[PDB]
Amino acid sequence: RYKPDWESLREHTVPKWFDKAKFGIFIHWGIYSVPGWATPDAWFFQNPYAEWYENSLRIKESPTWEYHVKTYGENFEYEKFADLFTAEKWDPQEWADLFKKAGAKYVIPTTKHHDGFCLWGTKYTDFNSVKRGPKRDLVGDLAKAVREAGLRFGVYYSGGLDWRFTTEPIRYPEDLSYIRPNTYEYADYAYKQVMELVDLYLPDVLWNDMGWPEKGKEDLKYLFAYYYNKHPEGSVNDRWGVPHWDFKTAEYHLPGYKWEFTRGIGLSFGYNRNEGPEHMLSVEQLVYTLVDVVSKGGNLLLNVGPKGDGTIPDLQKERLLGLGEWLRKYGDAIYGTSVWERCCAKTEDGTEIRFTRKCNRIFVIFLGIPTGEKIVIEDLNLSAGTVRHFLTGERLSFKNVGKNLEITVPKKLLETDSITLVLEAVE
Amino acid sequence: RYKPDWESLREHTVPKWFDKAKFGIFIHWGIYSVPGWATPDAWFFQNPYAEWYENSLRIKESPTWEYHVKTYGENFEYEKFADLFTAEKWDPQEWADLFKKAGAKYVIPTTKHHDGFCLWGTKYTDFNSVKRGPKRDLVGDLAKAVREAGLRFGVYYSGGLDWRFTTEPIRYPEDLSYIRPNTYEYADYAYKQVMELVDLYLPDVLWNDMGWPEKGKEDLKYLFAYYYNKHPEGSVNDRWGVPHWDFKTAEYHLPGYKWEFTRGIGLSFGYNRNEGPEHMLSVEQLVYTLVDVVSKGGNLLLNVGPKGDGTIPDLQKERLLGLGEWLRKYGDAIYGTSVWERCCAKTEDGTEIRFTRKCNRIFVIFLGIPTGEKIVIEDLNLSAGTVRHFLTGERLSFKNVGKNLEITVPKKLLETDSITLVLEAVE
Amino acid sequence: RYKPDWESLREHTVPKWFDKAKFGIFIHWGIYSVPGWATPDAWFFQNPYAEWYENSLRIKESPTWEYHVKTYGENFEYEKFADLFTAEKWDPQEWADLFKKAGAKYVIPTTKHHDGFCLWGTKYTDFNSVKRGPKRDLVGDLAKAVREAGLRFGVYYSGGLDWRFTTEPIRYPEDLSYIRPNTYEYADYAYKQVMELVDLYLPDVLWNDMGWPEKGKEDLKYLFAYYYNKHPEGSVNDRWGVPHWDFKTAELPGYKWEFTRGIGLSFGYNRNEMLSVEQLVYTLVDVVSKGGNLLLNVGPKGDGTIPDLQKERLLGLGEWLRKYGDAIYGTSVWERCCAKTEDGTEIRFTRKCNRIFVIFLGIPTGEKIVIEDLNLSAGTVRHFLTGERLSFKNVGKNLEITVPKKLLETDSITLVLEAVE
Amino acid sequence: RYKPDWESLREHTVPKWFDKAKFGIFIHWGIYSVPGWATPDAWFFQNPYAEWYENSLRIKESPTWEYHVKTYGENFEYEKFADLFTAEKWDPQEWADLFKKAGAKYVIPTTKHHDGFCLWGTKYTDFNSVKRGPKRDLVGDLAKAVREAGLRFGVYYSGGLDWRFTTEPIRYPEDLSYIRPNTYEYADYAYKQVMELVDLYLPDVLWNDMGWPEKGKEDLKYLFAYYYNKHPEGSVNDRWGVPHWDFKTAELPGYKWEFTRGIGLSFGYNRNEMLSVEQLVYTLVDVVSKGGNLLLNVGPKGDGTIPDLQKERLLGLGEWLRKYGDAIYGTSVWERCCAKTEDGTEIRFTRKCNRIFVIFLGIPTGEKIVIEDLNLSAGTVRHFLTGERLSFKNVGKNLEITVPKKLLETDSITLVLEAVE
Ligand SMILES: C[C@@H]1O[C@H](O)[C@@H](F)[C@H](O)[C@@H]1O
Ligand SMILES: C[C@@H]1O[C@H](O)[C@@H](F)[C@H](O)[C@@H]1O
Ligand SMILES: *[C@H]1O[C@@H](C)[C@@H](O)[C@@H](O)[C@@H]1F
Ligand SMILES: *[C@H]1O[C@@H](C)[C@@H](O)[C@@H](O)[C@@H]1F
Repeated sequence: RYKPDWESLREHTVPKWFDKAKFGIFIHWGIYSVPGWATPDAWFFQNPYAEWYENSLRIKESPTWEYHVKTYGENFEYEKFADLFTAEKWDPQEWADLFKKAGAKYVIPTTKHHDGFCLWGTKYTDFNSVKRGPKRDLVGDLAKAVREAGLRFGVYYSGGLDWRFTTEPIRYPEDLSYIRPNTYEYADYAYKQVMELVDLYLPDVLWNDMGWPEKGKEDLKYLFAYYYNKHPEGSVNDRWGVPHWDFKTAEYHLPGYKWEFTRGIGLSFGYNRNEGPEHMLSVEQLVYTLVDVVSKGGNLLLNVGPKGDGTIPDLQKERLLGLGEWLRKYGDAIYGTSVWERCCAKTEDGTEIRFTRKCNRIFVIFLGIPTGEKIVIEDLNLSAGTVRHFLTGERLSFKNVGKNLEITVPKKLLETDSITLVLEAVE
Repeated sequence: RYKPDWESLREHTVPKWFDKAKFGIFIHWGIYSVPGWATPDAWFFQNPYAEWYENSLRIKESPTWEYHVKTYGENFEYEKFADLFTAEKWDPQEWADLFKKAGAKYVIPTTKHHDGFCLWGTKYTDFNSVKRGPKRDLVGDLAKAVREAGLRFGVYYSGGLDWRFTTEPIRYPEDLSYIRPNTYEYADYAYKQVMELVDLYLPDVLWNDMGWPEKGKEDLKYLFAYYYNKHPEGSVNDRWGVPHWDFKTAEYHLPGYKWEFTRGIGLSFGYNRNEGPEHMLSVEQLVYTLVDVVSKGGNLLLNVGPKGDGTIPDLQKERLLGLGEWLRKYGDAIYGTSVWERCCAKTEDGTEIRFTRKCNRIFVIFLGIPTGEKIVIEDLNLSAGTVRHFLTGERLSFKNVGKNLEITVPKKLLETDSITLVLEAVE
Repeated sequence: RYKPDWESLREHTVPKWFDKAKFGIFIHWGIYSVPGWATPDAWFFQNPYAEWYENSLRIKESPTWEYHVKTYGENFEYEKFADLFTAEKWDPQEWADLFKKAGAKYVIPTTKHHDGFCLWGTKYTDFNSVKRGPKRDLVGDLAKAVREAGLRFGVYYSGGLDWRFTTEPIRYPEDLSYIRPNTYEYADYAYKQVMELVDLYLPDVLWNDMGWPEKGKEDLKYLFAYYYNKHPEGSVNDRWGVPHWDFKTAELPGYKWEFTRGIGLSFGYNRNEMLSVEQLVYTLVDVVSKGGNLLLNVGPKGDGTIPDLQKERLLGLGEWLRKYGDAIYGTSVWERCCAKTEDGTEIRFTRKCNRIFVIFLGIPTGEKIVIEDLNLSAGTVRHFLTGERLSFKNVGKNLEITVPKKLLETDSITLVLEAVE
Repeated sequence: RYKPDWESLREHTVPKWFDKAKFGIFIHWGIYSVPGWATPDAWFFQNPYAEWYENSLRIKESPTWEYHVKTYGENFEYEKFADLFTAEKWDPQEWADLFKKAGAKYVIPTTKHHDGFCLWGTKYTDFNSVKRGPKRDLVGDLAKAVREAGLRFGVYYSGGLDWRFTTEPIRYPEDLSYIRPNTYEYADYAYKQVMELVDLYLPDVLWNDMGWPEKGKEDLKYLFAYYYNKHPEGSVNDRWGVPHWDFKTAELPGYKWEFTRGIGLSFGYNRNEMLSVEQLVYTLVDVVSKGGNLLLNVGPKGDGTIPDLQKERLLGLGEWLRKYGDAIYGTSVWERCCAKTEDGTEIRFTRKCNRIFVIFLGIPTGEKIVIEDLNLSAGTVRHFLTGERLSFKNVGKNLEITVPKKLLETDSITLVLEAVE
């Protein structure tokens, strides 16, 4: 039983389901999705994250302001996007089904992003999807659908930033230090809202962003204790600005700790019209990224930015479904695995290789499919055992040659693989 | 003049009236009195304190939950008891008169217990007796009546616990560390409410329970300074979780400091139907307890748990009135006394003895009436003086025999006493 | 048992012996006693406290600097007075006995004053009376003598100020906010020294001066708990800078406190310098009537003798106390401290159970006495010394009492009456 | 690289070797070993821990005070035991080898226990084993021997308690809240000594006891970062009083922890005083099944020999561990620790990938075994030693297994089964 102090909360280790899940879907959706626009040390003047629309708009003359004055006019307050956000083509079951086939094991929507708009029927502000726009509990309906599809549900909350409590935009990164809600009122609000999400939706992940208000950091002792005692399988990210977390997050990419890399299929998290497939990962690069991350002990949290009407952009769909097809073939070498002696190796040709492990098995995942039958892996040796082609299970001849390892794979099997050659060695 | 720091507030010593009062009446009354039910390390699963009804009810399947689903049904929220709490047979003057005859010198009702329901017309919540239930300022009406009877009035406030601000029950004692209001809002609320009680009712005791919110502990510097500067005769208990108090409290029973033992006539504080006179102190044991406590420097705060309709249970009445009859006879040996060289002694027969002191006089109070004329007190010697039978004032022969003291008391006088033989020695 | 937190240490109320004591003796004695000299918002430039000699000397061209540069020389360091401090005629038994006769109930010597010189054989500095000067544990020998005479023994310690750790003089009051040892080393040193006084001598009073080093204030919850648990009748003044004290100090309250002053002005002996016996009595009575103890300072000489003038006044106090002590010892405050007669004579009150002692600061010259703005419901007023019942009457707002001249002439210094109620 | 803040130090998870080790040896050895005596809410008055000898001795008239005033004399100071502590028959290689044979994977000696005596050549006190007694770096020579035998080496340090800094004995538990060194000087000393252990010996475990001085707790974020950066496979217990630990200690959790106890009751050697080999095995298994390591204490004699009784039991453990070690080393917890047969025999579980080891605390006498309130979906259950497949069946809430008597008779102390799923 967890007590509200850091020493006791350290007893809560990362839950097993999270280490085994490997792949989760982030969803950045809100009233910013309605305009759904961003540009192609002044990152905040030329912000490619469309979720940040309100911030960009508050910086007058920026590319986001100039786009806004054309489309909606100068007297359109950012706040009015909430009435246009009717999510009328939204089918939460379709989303859930899409995420399942993508091969995702958990799903995490933005319940409240930096703009302060809440995607549930919170008692603590009318600025929410039940009283405005969709007239719908979006978070609850999505949780229901996610779990009907057999998946786990978590919640994102923008604890550290809420532009309902500020009027001034972030122009440079140092503006983050002081352009914050700052009040005791806000500290209470954020604590009350995350408590509300815990009690209403029992999420398996609490995914905070942008730190936590200084005045509320001691409250997290109590929130984490409460959450873990009610829901021990629950897990917490590392963006709270306090000594406790269950896993770490990265956005720019062997650790003995659990972590999670998150990016969008493109550059933005929120839907961005102005993006296009030249800034987007191919199915191939998405598979390589997932494989690299997993070989290094991480989970991939891949983001989807839906349109204001509740449809997921065609490109995004295609990439998720292609990722899912790869995972349907090669999932055994990803789900439920642990890191091996090292993440990485390479062939003589220059093909990168990644290792995962399930018990005695070490999966050898090639980021690419070699052209010839003679594959030579550098700096690697294997004791006596059996090496097999993963997809067909076909036995393979292998030998140790100096410090390298020569494996011989029939062309017939190579032509069978998709994106990655995968082998499998039982020592 | 008191300043808001601990060093200065230490100048406020326990007021004289409190050391001299000896006997006070606690009143545990609220919407929990309406169901008025509790059971005969899992103390919170089988809670015999009926005031804790809401907590017990929130623990589903507990004896309190199962009782509730029969009597009121499953869709009866705890909060609905507030509308049934009409206190329609309440006569505050009868209560006050009863407390006077019981021999009490101060009276302290629960103004707000753990359930958060307020027995006065507070401006800071509608969850109170003026807007709901009785449609009456219960605290003000009772203070008025208590003081018309010549008694002192104090207030109990549940500062540390308020289940209006939590939804989750306390299952084990460690749940107390984190299942608390926790907010800055709550710290303000509690400070504002006790300030309100001070200004409205000018209580001679501030009786806090369950500690004080961590975020509000520095406020108590200001509250105590304010209270003492406005009302210097005022006094404060030791349940605030800060370095200052006027007296200490005990619930499980020679100190150089002032303290106060509190218990119910039975086991529960709030009315409990399910109790009955086998868990209740007799008049005899109530007198012995009072005498023991007073000989050790304490006051007894004896609790009464009224029914929802505002009547005090017959048993409770009988015991108070019997206590009062004893105090009408033997009050001189209790009221206004100080502790002697030691609290205690015993006879050859095994009868416990207790000492109190008024100036040069040392009262010798026997917890029982010995059968024979020759009483022998162990380990006690008296210099030359006069020993008298207390009730009749009759002179008595006494002598020092070794380390013991032989006193000879006529049977005629012994038959005169009630419950306790009391003697009286002027050295 | 006490725990090292303030909420627990509050259970330690002022011990009853201290409440009842009423009168104690301070002793300001050290190497500053050797020169024993002070002057006849520039208080530190012209300091009349002889104990502050080192500070005054560090202020160039001050009256003390001038005296020192004539009598001892400019290159005579103050610390060398330690070699001249021999205490050749010191008899702690004489001291103990004089204090007993004066009516005192406790005795408190300076174990270490601001100059940092220690009057016991401490292990944390060589700048002490065992290694230097007298070659004697002055604190230990006085404690034994004081206790053998039946008096309580306490200790003064200059925790907040130690001029072995600072070079710069205090010139103005604000200088006290920063010219302090300031180091962690000093915080440990002070803690270790008071613990040593506790372990060695188990004093009945811990009398700190000038605050406690900021870095060491959290040590005090442990020190107090340790002290109280070894010695529950011990007591602590209020010059430590923390939530807990047993009595306040000053140089009707509900709380216990203590007024301190010298028989003259300087605490340490001053040759270049006094309350009459009358004035000492009036002061005692005044202080007691307001809930206080008087802590009266004697400043002995380097050779350990208390000057005749001081010896004589303590004895005069003691004779008054032999006569009227029942109106002083073991008393508590009445509903007020003070009153006045129609002819301007001050009155003070004390209480013992049912008796109320009425102590006139003077002996009125007339039989008919009118006390202003007082009534009594007691039913007898008596002359205290004989208990003889007197005729009195509440007349409007005043109280009229007839004391026969024969009874007035029996009193010494103070007319004392006594209402039995 | 780790930074000196708690949020960063949390990246240092419990090292995998410690998770897999399961069994370590504590060694309580010092000058208290010389007298080596303890008694047969007054726990400190009648202390059975021989290591606490100095504390017990400081309590006048206690059983230890009496023994000391007969055997050594009243004026024999405890610190003089340092001269009698010569460790003449000490062979760290013998120690290293016995521990290896016992199946232990790490070894942790007391470098400094509560008495403040240091078993290495520390530069911050002369009260150590190089300047006194053995004239030898005991910590350094044991570390070399332990590592040469292929075992991990850690260090115990009594940070929270050091009786060279306190005079007053612990008499009741609450005394631990204030009878502590308490000074800044001690905070530096402890920090400097643990840094010295890190610099000199790079231990694999830092095993603090009795908390860390309050004034030094902020030093620990720097010490841990420094330690981890020099030695990433290092580890830290949970008796420092700060947010960061690698494992908890005790004398199904998701976290790593460690149970510690002696082969007998006293940690330090006690002449005036034991688990059978069976009991040690059951304890190991019990602890491991709940996610723990067992840290088993030996208390050697002043001459450096471990008594026969202790040598024999460690070896008995080691033989059991040679047989059944695959069910212990490198395992993780299953979905629960424990179960019981219908006839009252306790069961414990461990896990290695797909295999689930079923370890009976006893050898059941019958072929037909019924485990209460358990089912398995695994599809084969085997006798562990041979891997022989057994007949089993889920029957309602229970699990029925037939073990042929021939297979029961092959096991030593524990019947072990094994579900491959
Ligand atoms: C009693 C008196 O206290 C003051 O604070 C000191 F400055 C002075 O020297 C003397 O010790
Ligand atoms: C391992 C054990 O730990 C306790 O905390 C100590 F008090 C004891 O002496 C021994 O060292
Ligand atoms: C914090 O981090 C990520 C997850 C995005 O939500 C970004 O917009 C926010 F600033
Ligand atoms: C605190 O203490 C006593 C006075 C009762 O009110 C109890 O119910 C509460 F928990």
